[PDB]
Amino acid sequence: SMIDDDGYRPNVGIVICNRQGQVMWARRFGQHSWQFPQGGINPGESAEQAMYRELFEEVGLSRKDVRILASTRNWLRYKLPKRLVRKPVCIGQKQKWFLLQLVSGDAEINMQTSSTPEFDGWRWVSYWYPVRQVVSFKRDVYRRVMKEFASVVMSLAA
Ligand SMILES: [Mg+2]
Ligand SMILES: [Mg+2]
Repeated sequence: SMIDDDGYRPNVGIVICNRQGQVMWARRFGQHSWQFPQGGINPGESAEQAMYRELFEEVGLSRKDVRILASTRNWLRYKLPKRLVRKPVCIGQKQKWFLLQLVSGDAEINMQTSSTPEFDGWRWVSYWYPVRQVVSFKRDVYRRVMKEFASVVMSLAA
């Protein structure tokens, strides 16, 4: 997507949960680092539309396979380490986050449809596992996201 005048790229992130107090955790393509799905917002796209596009592209899912349970109100920002900053220059992402419950079967997820996948694949992890496990520069954002979505996911686990 197009970079704003502050160097931040508008971005959507996706936390997909089940009814067992678990969230979908995905392995970055060709790496041993893991994250939640995230993607850019195209010009003319709403955040929700961008979310469903990134859901289709890299998780293989339809609106019909999920239900939106929550979203974050404003932008959550992270800055890249100086080493990872590659005209115009992107220094980080400003993110809107969505909590989805997977209602279709696990077999509906397909992370291998792109010629260059974001992810190798995924597994279910315990709810709080992502906070300690994501790359450190995203940890502050992840902590806030997971805190905001906490009450909803724990209700399904009961
Ligand atoms: Mg992505
Ligand atoms: Mg993507």
